[PDB]
Amino acid sequence: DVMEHPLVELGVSYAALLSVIVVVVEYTMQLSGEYLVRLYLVDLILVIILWADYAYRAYKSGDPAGYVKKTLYEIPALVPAGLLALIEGHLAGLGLFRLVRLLRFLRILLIISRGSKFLSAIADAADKIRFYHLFGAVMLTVLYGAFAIYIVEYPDPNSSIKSVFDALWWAVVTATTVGYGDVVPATPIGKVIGIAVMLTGISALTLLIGTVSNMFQKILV
Amino acid sequence: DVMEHPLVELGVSYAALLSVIVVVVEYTMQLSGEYLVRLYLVDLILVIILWADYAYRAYKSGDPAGYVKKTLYEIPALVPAGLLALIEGHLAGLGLFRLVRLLRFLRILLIISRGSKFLSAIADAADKIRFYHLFGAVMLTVLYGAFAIYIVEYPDPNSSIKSVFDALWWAVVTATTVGYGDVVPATPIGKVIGIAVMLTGISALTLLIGTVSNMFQKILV
Amino acid sequence: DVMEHPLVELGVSYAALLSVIVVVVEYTMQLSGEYLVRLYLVDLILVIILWADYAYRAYKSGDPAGYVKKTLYEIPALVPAGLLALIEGHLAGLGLFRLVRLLRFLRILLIISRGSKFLSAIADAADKIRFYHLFGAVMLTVLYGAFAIYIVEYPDPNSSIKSVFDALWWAVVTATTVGYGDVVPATPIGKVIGIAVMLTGISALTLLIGTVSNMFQKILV
Amino acid sequence: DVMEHPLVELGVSYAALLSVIVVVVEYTMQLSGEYLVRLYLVDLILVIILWADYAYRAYKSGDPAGYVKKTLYEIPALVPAGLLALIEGHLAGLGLFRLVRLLRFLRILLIISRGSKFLSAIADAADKIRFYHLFGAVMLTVLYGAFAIYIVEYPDPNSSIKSVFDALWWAVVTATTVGYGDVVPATPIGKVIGIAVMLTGISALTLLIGTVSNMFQKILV
Repeated sequence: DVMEHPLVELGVSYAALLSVIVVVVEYTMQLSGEYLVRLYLVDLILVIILWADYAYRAYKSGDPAGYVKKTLYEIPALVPAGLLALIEGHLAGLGLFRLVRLLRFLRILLIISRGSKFLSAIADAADKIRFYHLFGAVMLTVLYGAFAIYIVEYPDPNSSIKSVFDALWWAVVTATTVGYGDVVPATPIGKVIGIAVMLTGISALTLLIGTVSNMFQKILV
Repeated sequence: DVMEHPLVELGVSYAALLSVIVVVVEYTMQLSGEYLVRLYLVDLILVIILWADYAYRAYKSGDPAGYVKKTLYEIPALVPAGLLALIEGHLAGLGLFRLVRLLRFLRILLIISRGSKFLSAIADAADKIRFYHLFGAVMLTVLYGAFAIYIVEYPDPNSSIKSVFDALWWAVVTATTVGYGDVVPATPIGKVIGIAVMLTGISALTLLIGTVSNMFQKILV
Repeated sequence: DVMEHPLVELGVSYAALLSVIVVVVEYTMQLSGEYLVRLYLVDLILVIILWADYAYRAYKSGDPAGYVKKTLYEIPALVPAGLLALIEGHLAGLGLFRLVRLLRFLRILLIISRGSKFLSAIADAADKIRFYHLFGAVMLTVLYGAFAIYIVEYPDPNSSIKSVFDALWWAVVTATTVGYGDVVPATPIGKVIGIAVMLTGISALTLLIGTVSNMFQKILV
Repeated sequence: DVMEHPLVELGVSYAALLSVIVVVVEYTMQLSGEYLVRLYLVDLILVIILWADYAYRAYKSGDPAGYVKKTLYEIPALVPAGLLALIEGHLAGLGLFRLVRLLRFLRILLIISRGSKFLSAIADAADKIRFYHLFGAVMLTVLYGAFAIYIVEYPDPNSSIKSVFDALWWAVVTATTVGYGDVVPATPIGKVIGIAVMLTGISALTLLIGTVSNMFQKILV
């Protein structure tokens, strides 16, 4: 009786995407420390989910020593930026330029690690059983991308989307292929996730068409 | 020869949704009394429909005493706010703070009552016979949501949609998935009903696709 | 070897719709006489098509005296406003108020006549043979509505669409369900024809879906 | 082992469309010489592809003397404007008005030549084997039109789209039938290619619907 429901690997893919989101977060412009470390808070939240999923990777014991070793390949993902940047500030208090460059290379390594973890999660999700389950899965991906746009922009200045729930607004707008126009990312990676959510609303529409053909052949009954 | 046509339970669902609309209406910002009591007028109009539907619930006689008793559960819905707020003003003339709080709790109870009545109407509509009847039913829901947006915004200030028929305009815009952009709720619950009308235009599109497959298999003939 | 191609009754429906357009034209605000009589020119153009179609109604001879009599019911349609308003100005030079009111009633009668002629043309088009012919017919209706929006707005002031080809632009925008937003009628009957073109682009989309199912069952081959 | 993959004739159609694009480029307003000759650079790039494709037309030898002769009909396409306009400037240094008119007629001839080459490439693409290959082909046409809008506007002033990747942005917007509204050609031939990309996103949607029916009949399995 553990986390193995379809919704489980759903949340798995979700957390992987969110780790990619944190990756995006790490490199950024010069930002306000308050919302910066707020993002850090959300990132530590996600590292908790990292703990959970990588725990489920093993059987909660160390006897899978081989996967433990492969976990070492992907434990850089589990490494938290909240701690990394703080130790960075400590070193700055010490005065270690080359060590700061070393930590930057470490940041890039963690980046690539979380990206590969994303690859893994997306593959396993692609190997899910029920394509009827897509009914939920799509909406799930949708609200996810909503949260993700929120992440990237809610602290981002001059976005005009600084309020929260409006994330859901513009999101469903997109998923519904509206384009009300008063709200849009207007930032490069914002528009990247825009590509994401656009193909997403596409897929949603497609699922709707599939449900249409379903209801057709069934109103035949 | 009574009200039992499919259009009847249609108007039933319609009135239930509109009661939810009035519920929304009750709590609001500080508003102009004129349009406020205009909303009250429309609400009394709807209470007339409440009278009609709850009359049809019984056989116009009191022998269904059990449903009469269950009507007592849902007669708070039939209670009019036009009268409630006026008796509230009377009590204010009297100076009864705690009694005003009591009437506020009464308002919340009426809220929940009308919500449950909505639940009932939506279930019974979900148990309707002809899914071909959806052809009309969708357009009906559409023009309804049009009227509802009108309700929430036509008196609402700075909406830029203060004119009437423009309700129909933005509505069909949505149902047609246009998003002309010059017109949008820009209010929280306005955007909520926006979610509503958006999934609604979605459903409309879906019905259109179903008609497409129909016309396809029939041009095969 | 006369005008009996499907494209013929196509242009028939087209001219009927355009007569309705002229009807719209007649009543209007106080307008610039130049573009006013330019509309009059286009209207006389259409009355030529009225001559053509009502000629085709008979066999170019008067032996169909009964349809000649029924043509008298619908010859008010053939009556030109270019001549009517000019005789109106003549009477104004004479000073005949009540006769001007009489001519206004005459205008209303011509209105209703052209409306019924529209009814006839639309019925006969509804009785067309090939629903494959819809492939063209839809695009035809589309470019028509384009021209019609042009009619109503190109002279209409402050529309921001005073340029010509932009009619085609906003039209295809609609038919493609774009809503670029920089261009919109912003006038009551403009938005009416907007409803028209919106359901039109809907129908276009539907035809596209039908072609989709066609190409599907044929790529099966 | 030569260029004969489906992607090959894909790039063929692509280069033909781009030659049409250069044709558009040639006649234009008075423009900044820097971006002007930048367009010239891209055009010489395309003339290299002209060399490649017309080489593949023969077997890299002159024994197909007949097609060599027909290549003479279409070698004006291979003629570069980068060289033509430069020789034009040389003649201007000489003072040869009538010869400049002659070169203008030559420009028109090259125009028509590249147009016919486009006709040829589009026909041969229409005779492609796999309509499953459309899955890629559509996206390919899409990103092409993206690049093309970029060509026509990125140097074009006051477009508000002077930045590069935003080409991809507005493109996918269109292909996804969004219309975010902050970005649009607002130029005549810009809107022409807009028609192009609009019917293109239409076709994309249609392909998506086909994939929908596919996934439907396969989830039946």
